Parts: sequence; structure tokens; C-alpha cells
Amino acid sequence: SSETVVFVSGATGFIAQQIVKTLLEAGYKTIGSVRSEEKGKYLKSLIESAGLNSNLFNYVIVKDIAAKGAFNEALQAHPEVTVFLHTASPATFEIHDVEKELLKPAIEGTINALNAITVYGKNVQRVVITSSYAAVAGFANLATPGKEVNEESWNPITYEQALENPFLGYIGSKKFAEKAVWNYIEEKKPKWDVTFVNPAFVLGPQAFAVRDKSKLNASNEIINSLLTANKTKVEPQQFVGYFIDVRDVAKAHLIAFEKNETVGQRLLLANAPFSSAGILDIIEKDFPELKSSLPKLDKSKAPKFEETESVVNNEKTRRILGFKFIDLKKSVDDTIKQLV
Ligand SMILES: NC(=O)C1=CN([C@@H]2O[C@H](COP(=O)(O)OP(=O)(O)OC[C@H]3O[C@@H](n4cnc5c(N)ncnc54)[C@H](OP(=O)(O)O)[C@@H]3O)[C@@H](O)[C@H]2O)C=CC1
Repeated sequence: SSETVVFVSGATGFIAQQIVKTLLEAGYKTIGSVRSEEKGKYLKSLIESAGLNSNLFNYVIVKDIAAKGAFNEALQAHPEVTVFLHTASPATFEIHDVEKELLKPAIEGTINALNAITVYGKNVQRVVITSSYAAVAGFANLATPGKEVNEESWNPITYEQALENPFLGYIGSKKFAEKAVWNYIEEKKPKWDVTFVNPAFVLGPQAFAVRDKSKLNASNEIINSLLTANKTKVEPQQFVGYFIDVRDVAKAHLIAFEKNETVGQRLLLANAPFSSAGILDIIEKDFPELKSSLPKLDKSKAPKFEETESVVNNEKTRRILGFKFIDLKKSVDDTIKQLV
């Protein structure tokens, strides 16, 4: 343990802050990449206010993961890094050019991190890539409803199909960033081992603080848009799929470098099906002070699970992780409790 030093790219993001929190709670020396000095100081202050050992956390400034050589200076300054958690990637549909704002920042950010690790991360033994269930199952025209998917399945979406719209663009960004790692391992044959963490829709509370209660990270807006509709008058879009709580995703990233069976594995981080209506049901029962303000969901606008969703078999992932997942009710409750 004392010899382990974990680097986390994009440390201010939703999942990454929970990873950083989980690492510090476990006592790991942690180095977080951030886009600015003020973002680094902000995260250090959150860590200190939470009562954690902030001497365990340092930050490096990496303004743009997409820039060639992005992580070079950081790893040069930190030759003690033995684990690299590459989590940073655009996770938003608030973009206009898929290719410029999703594909290449994801793909080249990832290729640049790997080149930086191989050249300046001489002590890195384990690399963990935050991928996505998006790389595992097909979507929209490529949906395979009722077909089993598991840790070995791939989304067949082509590069050109990813260009169609921002949702498919994000999906393709994850599939092709992941393919880029596998191809890098084949071509460069690095000495480090790789593990992938592939989460479905990630729900749950922020690690330390809600910056702006009006708008959370993109996946948690599935919850928050039900809360803010009363004020914004914006009809909430309804979703169906699989969910996972952010704290299980964060724990999975530690398992990913702590265990030997995870080498070369894609950990499929999916708990159970969800729908927007089912989340609304949890909210109205668990927070009666909110039923006054919750929207009336048009059942005709609701995606039906059986029409689109593959059937996840992640028994292997579940065995390797070895802990019980947080269920949807707790995940939603804990998210709301930070907003109410
Ligand atoms: N949330 C989900 O449901 C899922 C998320 N994922 C993956 O998890 C990871 C984090 O997602 P999440 O935490 O949800 O989303 P967030 O938007 O909360 O975090 C995104 C992070 O990426 C950083 N980032 C984006 N572009 C750049 C760039 N060009 N240079 C440097 N930093 C950059 C942001 O930096 P800053 O903080 O400075 O903006 C932020 O830290 C992503 O790889 C995402 O694809 C995978 C499956 C599902």
C-alpha cells in the first residue's frame, strides 16, 4: 500500500471526485490532473473540509488532455506514480461538432495519456481506463433488444455512424477511445497492464459538494430534471437503461488496480434496469415534501425497456468486484438529499 501512488486524470469531474474521495478514504497517495490552478485549489479545499488527509492529495495542471504530450510534464514531476486512472473525457451532449468536440478529444486524449505513461511513467504498473457500457451494447438502429451482452461484447457502431448526432457521438467516442487502447497495447506492447471500467448510467451524490443545484453532471440530470421542471417549465425527457451508483463505480476503479484477475478485463458496471418514471416513483414516495412539484410524465413519451435494451450478464464482473451494489432507491435518495 505505502508504495502505491495513484494518478487520476480529470480529477474535478463527477466520477473522478468520487474516485479521489474513495482513494483518500483508503489512504492512497493520489495525484489529480486538473485544468487550472483554481480547480486544483478548489478540490484541495473540498478534501480538507471533508476531514480527509489532504496531504495525500496533490494536483497537476493539464489544461487539455487532447494536446499532444499533455501528461508529459506531470509524469516527469511524479516518477513515483504506479497506477494511472484515465477518467477524463467529454461526457456531455452540450456540443455542436461531434468529431472535433467528442471523438478526437476522447481518442487523442487517450492515446496521449498512453504515450505519456509509456515514455515518462516508468513505474506505472497498472492503467485503468474509464470506458462505458456504451462500448459494450448497441444503441438505436444497432440495439439488440433481448440479446445477452457481457464483458466481451462490443457495440458495432462505426466511426461514421457516431457522427450522426451528439448521443451517438458520445457512444462512439467511448467505443473508439477503448479500441485505441487495445490497439496501443498491440502496437507498443507496453510493460504496464490495463483494466477497463465500463459503467452504464451513473447516478448518485456528488463526492463533496453540489456546485450548482440547478444543473448537475449529465447522467444525474436524469434525476435532477424531474426536480427542476416545476421551475423551468421544461418537460423532462424520459430514459430507460441500466444504472450504477457512482460510489460502486469509484470502488470498482480501486478493485481494477488492486486485484490481479482484473488485468485485461472490462468490468461491466451495471446494477439494474431503471426508467425515468421509476425514479419519479422513488422521489415522490421518499420525499413527500416534493410531490407538489414533480411533473406528470406523459406515458406515451416513455421508452420501453424491452423495445431497445440488451440483457446484461455481468456475473463475472460481480464476482471479481466482490461487493454488493447500491440499489436504485438509495442512489436516488442520496442524490436528492444533496438537492433538497
Ligand atoms: N456519468 C456516466 O453516466 C458515465 C460516465 N462515463 C465516463 O466517466 C468519465 C467522467 O464522466 P463524468 O464524471 O460523468 O462527467 P463529468 O463531466 O462530471 O467529468 C468530466 C471530466 O472530464 C474533464 N475534461 C473533459 N474534456 C477535457 C479536456 N479536453 N482536457 C481536460 N479535462 C477534460 C472535465 O474537466 P473540468 O472538471 O475541468 O471540466 C471533468 O473533470 C468520462 O470518461 C465519461 O465518459 C462512462 C460511463 C457512463
